[PDB]
Amino acid sequence: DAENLYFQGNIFEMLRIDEGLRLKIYKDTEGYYTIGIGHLLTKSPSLNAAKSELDKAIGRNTNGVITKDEAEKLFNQDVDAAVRGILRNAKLKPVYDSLDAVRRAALINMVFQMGETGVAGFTNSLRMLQQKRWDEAAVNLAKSRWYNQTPNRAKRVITTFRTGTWDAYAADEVWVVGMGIVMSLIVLAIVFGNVLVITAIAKFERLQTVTNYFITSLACADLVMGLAVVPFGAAHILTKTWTFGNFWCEFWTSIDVLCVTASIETLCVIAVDRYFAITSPFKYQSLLTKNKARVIILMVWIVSGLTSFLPIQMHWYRATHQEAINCYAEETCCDFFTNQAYAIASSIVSFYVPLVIMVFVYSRVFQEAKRQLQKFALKEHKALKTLGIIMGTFTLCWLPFFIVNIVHVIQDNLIRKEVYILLNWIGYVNSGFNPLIYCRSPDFRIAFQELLCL
Ligand SMILES: CC(C)N[C@@H]1CCc2c(ccc(O)c2O)[C@H]1O
Ligand code: NA
Repeated sequence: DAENLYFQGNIFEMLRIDEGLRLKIYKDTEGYYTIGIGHLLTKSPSLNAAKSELDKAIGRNTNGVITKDEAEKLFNQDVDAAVRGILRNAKLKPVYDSLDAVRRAALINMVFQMGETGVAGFTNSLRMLQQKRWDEAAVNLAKSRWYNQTPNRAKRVITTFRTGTWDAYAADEVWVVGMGIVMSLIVLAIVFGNVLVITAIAKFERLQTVTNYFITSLACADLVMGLAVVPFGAAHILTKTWTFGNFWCEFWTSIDVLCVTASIETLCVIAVDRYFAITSPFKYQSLLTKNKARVIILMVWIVSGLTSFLPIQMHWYRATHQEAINCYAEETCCDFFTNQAYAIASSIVSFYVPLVIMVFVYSRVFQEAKRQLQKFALKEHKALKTLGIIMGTFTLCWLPFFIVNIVHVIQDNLIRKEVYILLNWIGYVNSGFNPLIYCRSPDFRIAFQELLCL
C-alpha cells in the first residue's frame, strides 16, 4: 500500500467519470429518471413516481434534489449492492474471483449500470473473461445493446477489460493539471498586463489623456478580475468545493458582477470616446474635461455596484428552486443560481446595452469616414482590421456567455453547468486581452519599453 498520490485505481473513481455527480433528478441517455451518481430511481415515466422512490430511499422530502453528502451515500450503496449481486449470482461469482483487481472494477461497473440479472446474460462474454480471453470478449462485448446505447462508456469499460489497466480513465487526470496550469497562465497574464497599464499612466505625463483615463478604469476592473475574481474561481473549480464560507461566496459573486459590468461598460465608454475624438476632434476637447470624464467613470462604477453588490448582498438575485435553496444553505456550495429577473436585467446592464452602443458607434465611425472631403487605399483596410479585432475579440469572449446567461433561465436543463462555466471563463480572458488591444499607442509602446528594460 502506502499510495496517496492522485488517481488511485478503484471502482469509485471509475464510476464518477462514467456517471458524473448531479444533485437534481435527470433523465439518463435512455430517458430513465436518475439522480446522484448513476442512481436509477424508477422505470415509471412520471416524475412524481421518481420523487416517491427518492424520498423513501433518502428518508426525507427531497423535492427531487439531494445534497452532495446524500449522493455519496447512495453511490456507495449502489456500489456495495452491485458487488453483493455479483457474489449472489451463479454466472458472476466464478468470473468475479477469476478476475484481477482492475478487471473486477470493470465487472462491477457493468453490474452497477445493469443489475446482477442483466450482466449475467452475457453468457459468452463472461465465458471468455473466465478463460482470460480479453481481446475476444472485447470484440464480443462491442456487439451488444449495451455498447450501442452508451458507446463512450462501453468503449472505456471494454478497454479496461481488454488491456487490464486504467488507460481508458487515467487520461482523465492529465486534463486536471492541464486545466490548472492554464488557469495559472490566465491569472498571471491579467495581473501582469493590467498592472503594467495602470503603472504606465500613473507615472508618465505623456499618457495622462482623457482617453487613457477610461483606459485606466478598464485596467482597474481587469486587474481586480485577475487578483480577486479569477483566483477564487480557479480554487473553486479545482477543489470542487468552496472553502471560504457562505458570506465570502456571495461577495466573491458580488465582486465578479462588479468587475464584468464595469469592464464592459468601460469598453462601451471607450468606443464612444474615440467616436467623438475621431469625428469631432475639436469639440471633443472643449466639452470633455478631465473632471467630466471622472464623473463618467463614477457613473460606470455606480451603475456597476448597483447592478452587482446591491442585488446580491440583499439576496434579491437568489433563485427559489430546491437546488438553489440547498446551495444557499451549504457552506461548501458556491454554485451560481439566479432568478430570471436578475439573469436578464444584469445581461442588459452588463453586456447588451454596451454591445448595442458599441456596434453602433464603431460602425458609424466607418460610415462617416466615407463622407469626408475625399481611393481604395491601404490604410482603410488597416483601420478596418483594427476595429475588427476591437469588436471581434470583445464579441467572441463575452457574447457566447451572455447568450447562454439568458437561455439557462428560459428553458432549464438546456445549458449544461459545464458549458456555462467555460463560456464564463472564456469571458474572463477578455481582461487579459484588453491591454493588448487598447494600449498599442506609440506613447504606451514606449512606456512599456522603459518600464521593463530600463
Ligand atoms: C457568478 C460568477 C462566478 N459568474 C458570473 C455569473 C453571471 C454574470 C457574470 C458576469 C456579469 C453578469 O452580469 C452576470 O450576470 C459572470 O461572471
Ligand atoms: Na452558499
